[PDB]
Amino acid sequence: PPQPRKKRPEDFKFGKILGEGSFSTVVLARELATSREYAIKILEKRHIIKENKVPYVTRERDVMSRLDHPFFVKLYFTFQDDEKLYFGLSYAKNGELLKYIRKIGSFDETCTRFYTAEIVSALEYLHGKGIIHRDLKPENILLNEDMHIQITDFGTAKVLSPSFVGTAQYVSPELLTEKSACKSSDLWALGCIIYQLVAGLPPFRAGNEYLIFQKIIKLEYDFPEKFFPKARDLVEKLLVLDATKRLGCEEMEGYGPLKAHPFFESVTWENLHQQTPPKLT
Ligand SMILES: COc1ccc2nc(-c3ccn[nH]3)[nH]c2c1
Repeated sequence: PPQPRKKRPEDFKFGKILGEGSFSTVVLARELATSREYAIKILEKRHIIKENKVPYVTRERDVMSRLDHPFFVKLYFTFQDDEKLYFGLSYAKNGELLKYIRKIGSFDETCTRFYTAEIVSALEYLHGKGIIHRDLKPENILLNEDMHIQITDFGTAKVLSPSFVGTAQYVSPELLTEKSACKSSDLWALGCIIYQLVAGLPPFRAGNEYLIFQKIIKLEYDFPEKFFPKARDLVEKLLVLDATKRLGCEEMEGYGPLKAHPFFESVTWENLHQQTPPKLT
């Protein structure tokens, strides 16, 4: 089937910078012919080559192409000039989730349940496709116009066949003990995010990267008294040192028992994207 002739930088009115990575920068752009707002990720080839990140960029482009679900940022086009790589991404109008965490303090039982369910529904999909995020954090979970999640940053994503260490606060213990990640890394990360939604802060916190890692392996963290009981139980079934005993993994019989947890008693999994998100306090 004949696809539209490659896009060019000149087809856009580039605007404000939205994000700044080490290898990339994300710019808000408006397609002139169509009036559309894309989040264009700009990567400089020389730097990618120099810093030996070609397989990283390849993987990213390949993984985003494989994704087709409403809780994920979509890839529309890719084009390149003499010095840069451009990725045409979906523009989440309301930005990062961390913005809403920091802005309202911490989430109520209804909000924590709805966004947790959206993240679970998203991971069930991603894992269904045998893809692992490897760096799931509130900085990577964005909010669209509708206030529904849109997961991004697939640079570090890994496609399983039959390495990289993410953000310190969300690193699972096994990553510090064998340098090996699986579906269970993403479930440990989810355990942190939930703790972060209820208590307004990540679970493991310390003066530097070393003390954080020390806390993670020792499993040194504690629930504030003002924490929902049902959410507390869920967080304890996820922040488990034994990677094979995390609620949601294949050893634990997958996503069935996770979605089945009392903290999601009222959640209707089958149509979250169609549901009207609760008002953020
Ligand atoms: C509230 O303003 C913002 C701030 C940062 C943003 N980053 C994206 C984005 C990245 C990839 N897709 N969308 N949209 C944003 C909106």
